[PDB]
Amino acid sequence: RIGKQPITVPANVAIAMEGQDLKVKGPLGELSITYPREVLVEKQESGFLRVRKAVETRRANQMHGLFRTLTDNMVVGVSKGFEKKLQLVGVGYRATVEGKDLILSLGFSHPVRMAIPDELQVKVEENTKVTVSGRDKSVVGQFAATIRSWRPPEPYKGKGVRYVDEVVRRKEG
RNA sequence: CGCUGGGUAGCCAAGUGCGGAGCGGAUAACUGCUGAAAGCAUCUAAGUAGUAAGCCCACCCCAAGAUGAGUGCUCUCCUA
Repeated sequence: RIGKQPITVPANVAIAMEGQDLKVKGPLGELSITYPREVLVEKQESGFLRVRKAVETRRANQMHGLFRTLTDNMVVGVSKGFEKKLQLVGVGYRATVEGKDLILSLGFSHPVRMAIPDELQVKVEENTKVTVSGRDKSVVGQFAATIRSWRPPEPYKGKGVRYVDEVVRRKEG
């Protein structure tokens, strides 16, 4: 299952294990997550962490696999980083950068002046598609959903803000 | 007011001014972000984001008999 899998820690990724807390030190940030009340972690003198249950119960079997893949997202998050590939479908849906902010002409009256945070490096390499880059997957997903929460792709319109190779329902009439 | 014609100050509107503000807080329905119990998944079981004329606060007034009777400033207790 999920919970029995060694944490693949790559090179130049320092593991810091503290009292009820994980402090990872990757080259692209230091993510910090408090341990659950029923999960105690063990290490075998290398780049392989193993979270372990502390009590025979159901909730430790919830946060065992949950906390397992969350620490996987910690180590892979601070080592390589996660990127989302949004795409503005259609004509006039242009997206560009204002230094600290990001502006989205989406067919409204005024283009949306949505502020990117400091932890995410976004890039517009072509005027439609926007690569939201970041360390942690949850912030990339929340801000990518926040940009997505203005114009979802309508089926008859066939034209909105969708991310790459995700199947979208379309209709003929 | 004998019946009429006008009218100051009052009162009144039909007249004249003003109000109904909030990237303030938490939510209901819903859309989600990572995401496990069934190595696939799923808005949730951990955490968390947008958001209702609805709830609360802010808004105007009364208001410590709020007996839980508040707080601050100031005055006065003399003669045998």
